[PDB]
Parts: sequence; structure tokens; C-alpha cells
Amino acid sequence: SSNDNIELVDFQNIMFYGDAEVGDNQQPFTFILDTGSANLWVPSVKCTTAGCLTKHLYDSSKSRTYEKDGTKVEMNYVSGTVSGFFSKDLVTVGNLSLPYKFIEVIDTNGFEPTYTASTFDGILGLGWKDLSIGSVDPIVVELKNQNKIENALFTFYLPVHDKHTGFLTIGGIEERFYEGPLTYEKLNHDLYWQITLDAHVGNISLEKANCIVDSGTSAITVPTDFLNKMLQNLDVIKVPFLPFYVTLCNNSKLPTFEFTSENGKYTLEPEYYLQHIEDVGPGLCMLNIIGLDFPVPTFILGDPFMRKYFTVFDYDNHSVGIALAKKNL
Ligand SMILES: CCCN(CCC)C(=O)c1cc(C(=O)N[C@@H](Cc2ccccc2)[C@@H](O)CNC(C)(C)c2ccccn2)cc(N2C=CC=CC2)c1
Repeated sequence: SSNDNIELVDFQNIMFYGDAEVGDNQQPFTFILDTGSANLWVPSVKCTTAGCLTKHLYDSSKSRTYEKDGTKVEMNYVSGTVSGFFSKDLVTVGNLSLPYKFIEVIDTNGFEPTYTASTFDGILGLGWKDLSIGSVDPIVVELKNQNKIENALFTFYLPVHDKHTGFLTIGGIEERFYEGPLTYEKLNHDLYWQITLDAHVGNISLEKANCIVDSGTSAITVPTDFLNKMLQNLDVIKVPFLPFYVTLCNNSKLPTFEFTSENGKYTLEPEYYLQHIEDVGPGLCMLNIIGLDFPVPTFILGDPFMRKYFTVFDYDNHSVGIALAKKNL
């Protein structure tokens, strides 16, 4: 009970959400807790789109601590786009709270149909300041600045479907979340939570690769040439003209990711990047791996990675701690 804990609810083993409150009356909202962006936004009661009809809305008039901003802002994600205006109000996360600058959202049409199809209301950013729109100091950083917490760090312990729940911890590291050694890796930039690791998949090896730890992505992305090289010759089959590959679950040819550094070694087994589809045959599965090319060769470590590894995000020390997550409690 020493640190701040936000319980994470698993969504069908593919996603996970975390709740937080806005306004001095604690208006509840379901958030995607995202280490891949650095902005917080909620749908407003002034929302004019159909999606907002199925979500929890933010009423500025009901909040004594609401401060009008009104600055128009248009958030562009990879998945879609939401638009609205800036507003300042009391943001409550767990047992902590602070006056914060967020985005009241009026238009969610650019975020459809993903928005309506999903159960979350908004997105909460957990990245660095330079990643944020409107130059907003990260919420944990500001929490340390206001001496609400001792250390400006937050840890992710992801849930497992029909097993145990998850936790986002602010203020410190809890021993119960991991077993084995906790190995830190320095950030190569104060932007994303990105670290440098050597990637190894069977014969394929890409050294000094840029790895981004992204909780807002439910897949592992890899350079396209890397993926192409690593898929042959596994008995995997490509969905017709869809960018997804499928195979039998008992496929022994399936390799293991090995991200190695001078500090530590982290691996990802087939059981972590395989999703289950049809129960026909002996288990049909989909590879949760996406080919993605950036100017700098980049691996994106999404939900699959973090579901294996308890992760620590340290603003003060500018680094990412990785430990094997404790199997049960
Ligand atoms: C509708 C969500 C889809 N979904 C679940 C499917 C049911 C995902 O797992 C998912 C979420 C996102 C996403 O927008 N992530 C952003 C945050 C976010 C999350 C959900 C919805 C909307 C926004 C950002 O945090 C992305 N993070 C960065 C910027 C690092 C990024 C950039 C490019 C590609 C992947 N990730 C991106 C992806 N992609 C994966 C491979 C190639 C392109 C995009 C997948």
C-alpha cells in the first residue's frame, strides 16, 4: 500500500484498460494507458459524434476546478484521429491527483470504427514531454514535481486472461511483481521509451536495433526485411492479401526473439506472440508480428512483450527496467 496502484483489467488477452477520474467530483473514465503517446484526452459532453453516445463523457460545468483553455487541438494517432480543445482540470489517478492539462474531445469520427467497437473512453499518455502535443509535462513527472511521489517512475505489470489482474504502479517498484534479476537499459532518446538492443531470431541478427516499449500496441512490430527473412522457411501461411500470417499452434519451427545487451538478455517465445483463432485441426494461430519500416531499424515491443516482462519506466534515471514477471500473485 506504499505506492500508487491502478488495477489493470484484461480485454480478451489482446488489450488491457485502466480507469482514472477527471474533475473534482471524480468523473470515471476508461483509459488506454499508453507509453507510446504523451497526451491525455476524454470525450466531452459537448461531443457531436455518434461514438460519444456509448462512452463516459466529461462535464466541465460540474467541476469546480475546471479552468477554461479552449485552444483547438487535433490528435493524430496511427489508428485514427480525435479532435477538440484543451482544458485544465483535476486529474485523479489512483489515490493521487493533480491539476492537469488535457484534451476535451468533440469529434471522434476519425477514430471510428475502432472507437465504438472498443470499450475504452479515452487515452492516457505515459511518454516523455517532447512526445506530447502542446508541450505537456508527463503526469508522473509533474506528480514528483509536486512532491506527491518520491521517484518519478511508473511500472507496468500486465494482467493475464482468466488468471490474474494487472497493475500500473506510480512512485516505486514492488518486489511482488517480478522474479529474477531486474536489468536496466538506458534510453537512446528522451522521446519514446526507446532503448538499444541487439535482435536475434534464429539465423537473422540485427545489431544495435532501436526497441520501443509501447503499451498502446497489441503486437510486436519488426523491420519488414527482418520479418521476411525470419519467416522462411517456417510452415507459416499468409492470409490472402491481408498483412497477417497464420500457422498451426504446434509448429515447432517457430523461433524465439532474443534481444541482448551488455546489461542483460530478454527472450520472447512463440507462446507469447501467437494468438488463437480457430479450434479446428490441432490449434490454428495468428502471428502477432507486424512488418514495419522506419528510418531507423526499429522493433516495437508491445503488449506481448510486456505480458512476459514486468517493466519499469524511470524518468529520473532516463531508463527502462526489465524483469521476468512473477507467474501468479
Ligand atoms: C484500434 C487499435 C488497434 N489495436 C488493437 C486491435 C483490436 C492495436 O493493438 C494497435 C494500436 C495502434 C496505435 O494506434 N497505438 C497508439 C495508441 C493507441 C492505442 C489504441 C488505439 C488508439 C491509439 C500509439 O501509442 C502508437 N504507439 C507508437 C506511436 C509507438 C506506434 C507507432 C507506429 C506503430 C505502432 N506503434 C497501432 C497498431 N498498429 C500495429 C501495426 C501496424 C500499424 C498499427 C495496433
